[PDB]
Amino acid sequence: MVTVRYYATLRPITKKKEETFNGISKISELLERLKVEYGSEFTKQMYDGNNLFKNVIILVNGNNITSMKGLDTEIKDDDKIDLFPPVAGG
Repeated sequence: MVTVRYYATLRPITKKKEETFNGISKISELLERLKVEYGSEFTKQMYDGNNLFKNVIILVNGNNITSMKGLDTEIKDDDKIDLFPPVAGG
């Protein structure tokens, strides 16, 4: 299972609604699913051009997936993803 959080920045992008998903144990499907779930606006808002636009900082399982494998990063029911807004705000 995978859990994702959203702040006031992603509020209007996620309809202030958070939920968990089960089935796959990888970020590949997580990002691919969440990307379409909300749309490109979300992926771009939290990643415009393969990089943070404003300053969106999101960690995975308490460790940036970039450390080892991006979307190839494995995740378990225990793993948890948290999204953090930009130091500025939009």
